Amino acid sequence: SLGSDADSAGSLIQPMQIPGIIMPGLRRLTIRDLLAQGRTSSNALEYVREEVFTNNADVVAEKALKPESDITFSKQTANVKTIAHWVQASRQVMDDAPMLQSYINNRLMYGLALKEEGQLLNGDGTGDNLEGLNKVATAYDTSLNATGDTRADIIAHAIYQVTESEFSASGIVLNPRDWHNIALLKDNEGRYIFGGPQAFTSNIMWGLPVVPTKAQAAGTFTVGGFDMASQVWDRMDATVEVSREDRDNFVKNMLTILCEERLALAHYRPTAIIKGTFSS
Amino acid sequence: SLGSDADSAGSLIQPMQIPGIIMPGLRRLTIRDLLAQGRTSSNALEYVREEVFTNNADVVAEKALKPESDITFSKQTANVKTIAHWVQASRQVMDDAPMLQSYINNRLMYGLALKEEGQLLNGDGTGDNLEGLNKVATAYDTSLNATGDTRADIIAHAIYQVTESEFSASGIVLNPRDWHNIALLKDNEGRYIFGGPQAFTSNIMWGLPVVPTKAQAAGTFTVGGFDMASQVWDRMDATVEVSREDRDNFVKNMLTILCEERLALAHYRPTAIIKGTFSS
Amino acid sequence: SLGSDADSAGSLIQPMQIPGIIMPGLRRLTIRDLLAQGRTSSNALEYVREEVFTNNADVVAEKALKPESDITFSKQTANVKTIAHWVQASRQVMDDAPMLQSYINNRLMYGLALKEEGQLLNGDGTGDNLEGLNKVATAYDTSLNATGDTRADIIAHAIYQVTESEFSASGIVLNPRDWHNIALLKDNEGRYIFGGPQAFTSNIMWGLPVVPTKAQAAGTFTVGGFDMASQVWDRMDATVEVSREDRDNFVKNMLTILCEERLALAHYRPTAIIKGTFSS
Amino acid sequence: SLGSDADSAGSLIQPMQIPGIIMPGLRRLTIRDLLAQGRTSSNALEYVREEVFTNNADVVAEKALKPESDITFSKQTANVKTIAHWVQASRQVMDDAPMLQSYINNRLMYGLALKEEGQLLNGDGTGDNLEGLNKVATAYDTSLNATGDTRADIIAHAIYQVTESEFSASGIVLNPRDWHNIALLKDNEGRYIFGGPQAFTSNIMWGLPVVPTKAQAAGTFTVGGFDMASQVWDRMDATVEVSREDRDNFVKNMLTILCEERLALAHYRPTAIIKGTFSS
Amino acid sequence: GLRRLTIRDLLAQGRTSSNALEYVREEVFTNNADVVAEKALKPESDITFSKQTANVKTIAHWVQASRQVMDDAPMLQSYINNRLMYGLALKEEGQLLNGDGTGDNLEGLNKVATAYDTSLNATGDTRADIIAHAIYQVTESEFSASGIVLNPRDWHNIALLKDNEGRYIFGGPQAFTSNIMWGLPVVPTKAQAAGTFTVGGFDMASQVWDRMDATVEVSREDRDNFVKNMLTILCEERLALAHYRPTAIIKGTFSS
Amino acid sequence: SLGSDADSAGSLIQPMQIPGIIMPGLRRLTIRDLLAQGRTSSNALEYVREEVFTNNADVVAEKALKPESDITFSKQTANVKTIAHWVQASRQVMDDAPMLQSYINNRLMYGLALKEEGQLLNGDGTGDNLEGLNKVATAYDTSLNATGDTRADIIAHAIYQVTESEFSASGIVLNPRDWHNIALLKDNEGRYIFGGPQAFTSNIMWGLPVVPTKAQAAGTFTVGGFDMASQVWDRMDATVEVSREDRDNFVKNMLTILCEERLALAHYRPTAIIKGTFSS
Amino acid sequence: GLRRLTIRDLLAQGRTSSNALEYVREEVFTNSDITFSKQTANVKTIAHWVQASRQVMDDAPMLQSYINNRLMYGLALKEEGQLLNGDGTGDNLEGLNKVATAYDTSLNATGDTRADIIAHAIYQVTESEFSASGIVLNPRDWHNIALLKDNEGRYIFGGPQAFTSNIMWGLPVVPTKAQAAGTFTVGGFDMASQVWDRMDATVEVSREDRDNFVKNMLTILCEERLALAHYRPTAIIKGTFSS
Repeated sequence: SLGSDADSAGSLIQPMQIPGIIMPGLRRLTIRDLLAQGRTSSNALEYVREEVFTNNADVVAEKALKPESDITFSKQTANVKTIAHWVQASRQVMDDAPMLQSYINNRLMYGLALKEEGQLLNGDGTGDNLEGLNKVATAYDTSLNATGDTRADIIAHAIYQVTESEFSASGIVLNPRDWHNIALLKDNEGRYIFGGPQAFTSNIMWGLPVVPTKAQAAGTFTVGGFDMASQVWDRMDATVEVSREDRDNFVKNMLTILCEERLALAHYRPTAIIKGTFSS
Repeated sequence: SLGSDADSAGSLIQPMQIPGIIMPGLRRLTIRDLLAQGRTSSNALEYVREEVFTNNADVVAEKALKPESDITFSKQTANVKTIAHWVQASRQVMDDAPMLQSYINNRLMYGLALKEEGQLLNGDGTGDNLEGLNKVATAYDTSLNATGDTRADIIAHAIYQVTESEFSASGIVLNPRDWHNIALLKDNEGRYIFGGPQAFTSNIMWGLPVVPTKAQAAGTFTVGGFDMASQVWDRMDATVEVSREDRDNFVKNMLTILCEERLALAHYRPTAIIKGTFSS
Repeated sequence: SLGSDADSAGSLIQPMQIPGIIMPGLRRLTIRDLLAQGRTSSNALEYVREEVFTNNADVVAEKALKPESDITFSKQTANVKTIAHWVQASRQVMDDAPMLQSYINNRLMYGLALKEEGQLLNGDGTGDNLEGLNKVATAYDTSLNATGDTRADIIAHAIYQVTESEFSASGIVLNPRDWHNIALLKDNEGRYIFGGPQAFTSNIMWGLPVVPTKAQAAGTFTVGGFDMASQVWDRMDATVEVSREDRDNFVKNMLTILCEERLALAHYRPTAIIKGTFSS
Repeated sequence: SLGSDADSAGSLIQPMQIPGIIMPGLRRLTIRDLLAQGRTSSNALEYVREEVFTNNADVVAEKALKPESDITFSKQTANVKTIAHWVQASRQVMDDAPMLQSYINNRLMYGLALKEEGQLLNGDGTGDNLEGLNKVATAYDTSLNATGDTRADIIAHAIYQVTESEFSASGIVLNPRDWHNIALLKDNEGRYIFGGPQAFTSNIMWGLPVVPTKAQAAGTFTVGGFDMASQVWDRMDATVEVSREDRDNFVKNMLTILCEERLALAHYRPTAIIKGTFSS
Repeated sequence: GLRRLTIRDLLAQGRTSSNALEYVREEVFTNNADVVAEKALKPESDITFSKQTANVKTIAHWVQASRQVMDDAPMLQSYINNRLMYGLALKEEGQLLNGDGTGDNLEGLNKVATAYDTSLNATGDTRADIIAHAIYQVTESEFSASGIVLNPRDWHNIALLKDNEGRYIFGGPQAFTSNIMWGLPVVPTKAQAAGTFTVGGFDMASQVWDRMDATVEVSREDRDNFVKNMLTILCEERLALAHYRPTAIIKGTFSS
Repeated sequence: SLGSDADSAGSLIQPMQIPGIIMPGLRRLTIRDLLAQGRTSSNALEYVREEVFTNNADVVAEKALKPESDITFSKQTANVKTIAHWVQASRQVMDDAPMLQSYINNRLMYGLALKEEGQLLNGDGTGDNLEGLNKVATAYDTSLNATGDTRADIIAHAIYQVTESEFSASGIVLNPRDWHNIALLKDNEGRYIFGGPQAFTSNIMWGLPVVPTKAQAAGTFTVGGFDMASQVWDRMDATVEVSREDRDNFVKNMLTILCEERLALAHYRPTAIIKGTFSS
Repeated sequence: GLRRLTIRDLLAQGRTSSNALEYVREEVFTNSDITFSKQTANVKTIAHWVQASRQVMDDAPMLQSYINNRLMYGLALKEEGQLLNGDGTGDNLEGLNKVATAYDTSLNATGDTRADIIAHAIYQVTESEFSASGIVLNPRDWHNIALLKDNEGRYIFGGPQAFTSNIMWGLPVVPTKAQAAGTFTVGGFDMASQVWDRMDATVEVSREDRDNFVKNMLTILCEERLALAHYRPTAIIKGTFSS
């Protein structure tokens, strides 16, 4: 018996190589594209906004004292932060596998862009963390909730609250799961609100485009006129550098790869952004 | 450690200046544009309307004396009122900030026109306050309210009460807060009345354009044929003047900025306007 | 102080006169248009109708006396009544105010034509008054009312009662308020029977044109085939002539304006008209 | 004093004559239009109609005896009955009123065809009366009624019972009032089953033409294949003859007008006609 | 046009000229195709066949009436004829649908048809809901259903189904409902017993073979006849029902 | 008696032969077409996929140590299995029935391909069996189930779970039995969400094509982006060879027919496939 | 060609082309108020089959036509029965004896003969505003009548010397066996009640029949269908010959 087992003639057949590497789910970036992309060259930004406009204009009787109106201002600061991470690899591995170099680069950019988007949306606003949209966003009005309101009614309300600043909304940010449980809403009769089982509804709600991102926490929603309520300032575009002489890399026969970026998030009109919690 | 800290070498870096002052939300003016416009150059206005038309036109018997009809007239007057306000600023701020005056000018106009619109609607009528639409408007008929009516029905009822003057309506004034809860109405099944979540309904109701304005008090509505019920008469347009010698301004090294305007609201047909209140 | 007050220099500024007199609401005249229009040069009208048709036609046995049928007739008369009214005015007022002349004319004509419509619909028939559509109209058959009928069903029933005399109905006449409450009917769900809030329903129901007129008493409705049931006969069109020699007039420098008209309403088929009362 | 009343010169005014006469509601003739029409020339008509078809057709074994099946029909006879009536009028009237006769003719023909339609539908069958559709008609199957059926369901049921004889139903005969109370049916939610308030529905039910004649008694209904099952035989068409020599007419200046007609109703397939009563 | 949707039309119509018909169908396909270990013995598959026969049966009936009525009344002559055809064709279905299969009776559909799945019945189903289930059971043979057979009585109450709202399911009173269900034609036959229903892919699962068309003949001189001055009318027909796919037909009971 | 049975002249008439054979129900092959059909020429396959991407990208303080990120890989193998079966028939049968040869071929193919599909879906994975989709697929997230969900709701949930891998779904796989009970879903009123007893609904759900095959187990269901999550590699196409000299087939006048095939199933992204159970 | 008058000849002969007929009779008359009735005359068939053998029929052409004539006569004798004593029920014709008015016994004179009774009946014919036509008797009865003598010996009817054919009181006599033994009938058949012939007496044959084909026998049949109508039931009188 001359089989193709290991302990036989099987050591003659070489398994076919599948050209290429299998990359996991490539998340579609959104948050960054929702804002204005301007670039700077300094470590901070200073914009000026009208604080308190005490308008006392009124009807004045003939030959009488007219009303006095006062205005207030403020200098708002927006610091630039830095995001980055490095990978220490074997100088040997890099030579034995050429395509690895180009791969690591494309993978470090995505890896960075993720925690970038994660900042733009949920920036703690503390020490180094950026002042993310959700930290700035004016809290949702708990009074807009009426008897028997669907989860969809809430977002509808949110959209209005944006108008309380005389500004049109741009889009809606929801966690994919929440968006899901919403499209599957039914009426007291049993029917489907968005679309019959015959076809999955498009990503639109109340005329406004919907943006489902895993970056958005579960049970948290954000609505506003992002297209011009805040803008991102690029001090330095994300780039990848490599050093052979870094530390003891020359001695351990290693290679250090770096991928960094410098961002600065400015929040012009916080009244045009709303964050809330899906009470359920 | 030569960092960018405040106590270190972080003094050479100057934050990038972002040009332009950030103006808040600009409330879209409407009430002014609704009413017919015309101007005068007098202190007041005098129009005459048919008061009491005693119509006794009846069937007359042959060889008999016919009926006598009478027509009464009245002289109605509409006084011109003045609206204004001033800002006492410092000369220091004025010279050190060039584009400031230019800003205040294009700011006081809005601040004034805001009260202008606020007057035309909720005009007190007492003293120097204008006799706004809500004061003149014939009160809503509580009798029209039937058991099981939504806020949408009430407005529909009002549109009819306007017809009792043989004049068709042309607009519906509502507080954005209320207009919202109306657009988001549901039936027993659960479906939306104005439009499914797929898209937001346009600002129209019963064939008549809806005008949502923050100038309209919450829980108050106004309907009528404004385009032919009342007319605004402008004596003097919004003007801005500055004075260096006003009072002790010369000594205190100050500068006063004034912004005034002269109006006159006439109400030809009060029966063509209605004011109401939602009881809920 | 030199103010615009009365007890001051306010005597030099004369209020601007607004050209034009403000007429009240002019009711859109109908009814007279629903009926056929003919002209006459006599003082009365005589037409003939089949009174009683005694049809005894039946099956006849061989060699037997047959049934004798009989027919009765009648001479129906429609007298010509005169409607008018006059107005006595001072020669001063008429000369000092030129436009007044032509104004009074356009007012008496309306005031006259108003009572004209008022007769055609609710004519007492008492001597001088015309026999209006309602005094003639065949009463609604209460037996048609089923359990749980809406005010809309009632009209539908009425329309049929006309067919019960082999005659097609022309239109429906109701008080504006009633027509309103009708158009705003809802089902056990909430949907609008005639039209969702999007737009107001057209003045049409059950294929027949609806005619809302303040001339129609509240709670009263009149359905029928007016186009081929009744006819209006004009002896003399509405004319307006003035004279200042009428009695005292010349010696008191007065002016008497007259506005007369001669009519005659004929009711050919009273069975084709229906009047009734809604259940409160 | 010179009026238009009797006392004065009112004698000079002669009322305007209205050319023409007013005929009452001319009922639209049907029923006989639903049946097959044929001409004859006999005093009666001996025919036959399949009563019982004993079908014994079955699978036959080879060299075996075939099944004997017979068709038993009864020999029914359709007698020729005569319908008519006459009018004894004054000769003075006939000469003074020219077109009077022409009227009476077209008037008696109507009265005749009217009581004719009354026979074809509800013919007693006793003596001189014909065997009307409702007499011959096979009773409705009460077992077809189910829990919670509407009047509309019943007719639908009947239509099926017509198929028991295997013959497509020609139409549905109902009393105008019943047909009415049917068109105005609503579902358990409110919506209109037929046309809605917007427009009246056509006289069609279950694809079959509906015939609403006052000839049909209230609460009674008839469904079947009229255009196939039964046939009308015209011995003598409806004609009108006049004679002033009849009896003692010549001696009293009288004119006797006769309107006669000879008929004969046959029923080929009685199983194809259903009659019933609406239980309320 | 009273096409009661002839039950025959639902089946393939072919002509023959012999005593009977013989077709071959695959009985048992023993499929053992499976994964095979290297250098090992493979699975042996097998196939079974059968020579299924469909006999040609004869259907007919006769009547005897006086000649003085036939040759004397011509339009009646053809009447009796056209009635015997209807009478025969009516019993024709009677076999095609409920054939005993024994003796001379044809092997009817219901006899062959695979039983209905009593488990498919869910809590709170309509009558039409069940028929829908049947349409699926037909798919257990990889064949699109072709038609639905029902008793006029049952079918009647079917088209009159209503929702908890009030409206009709098959059609608002404005117009009559056409004989169709889930896109499948429906045949109302008195031949189909009440409470019984038949569904399947008739279009290509069973075929009817006509040996002799329904013909009517008369005999002036048959036995007695000549003496009794009578006449014997005969309406015969020769059929043969073949059943290719039995799994493609369903029979059940409206448990309600 | 001269009949046509055995004991008579029935042997003279030969039964009519029906052309060819009647093949049973041929199941529709689907699964194989849902995947990528690749070609090979080896014994096995080696593809590399990124395992654990330890992304530690974060916001770094000035002049501070950066976050170290790491990446992990793996070499996944896909073995080539062999599927086949043979059938030895009598030499006689083959020569006496020419149509048989080509028939057996067509049957062995359908028989093989049938067990092929039976592997691709529910491949055990152990021994020589392939690693079928179901044994690879990620289990359905029970958490996604909300109170009051239909079977159709669950499938909708699965479609989302696919997106949780940043990949769009391709189709739905269900046992016709379960799929059936789904198309027959009704609302609280009783209407069919898909059909409505007029026409059978198409095999499409939520915009995605539905695939009902007996290959899928009862109660089990699979959803994912098949046309990209996996790939089938063919080493040897389905071929049928005939041997007459196989062992003692020469001496027994036999003939063996073989039908072999070589496959290899690869599972690139298991996260893009879901499997579950309908608890009910 | 039997030289004898037929009851068929007595009545008026006409043709028809219908299933039945709608004619009108005459009941009573109180001489006023006359009575009439719209009656029906059904066209019923009559005939009698005769079967022999083809071995004889094919071996004699002269005998062929012979039987045809022997049956035509055999038919008339049966046809005569349907006309006279016709039951008028199932497949029987509206008979004469059934429709005929009974004899008036109050017309018999004590001392007359058997023939005198016949003369009395001829008179009752006039009592209907009609003229008499003929007499129908039983051969045996009619025989005894022709052979009558008085108390002395002389012939009542008349000697063979100046004898002729079948007449009595100047009227045709039809001696039929269909007439019961001791019964008679008189009427104005010539213009009273007549017969309408739908189909004349035709003859057809068939080798295939009840047996025939297997027995080699052949069946012969003379089918004839007609209708008998009675216009004046008063113009006919049937009576019982009392003896």
